[PDB]
Amino acid sequence: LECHNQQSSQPPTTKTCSGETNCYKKWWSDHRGTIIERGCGCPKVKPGVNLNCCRTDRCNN
Repeated sequence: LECHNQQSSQPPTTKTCSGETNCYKKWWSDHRGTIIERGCGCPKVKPGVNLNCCRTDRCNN
């Protein structure tokens, strides 16, 4: 299973999930801009931050 590892508006990327079978996508706003952090797995984010987990390849794009 592949999950996007691209940050912010940066170039769309992907990475192989090891031991994981879900893709997560984190994104939030800041005084500097909207930060976006994606990767393999389904980690936990703090209050205010957005997170989306799915069981689809490059679903966390």
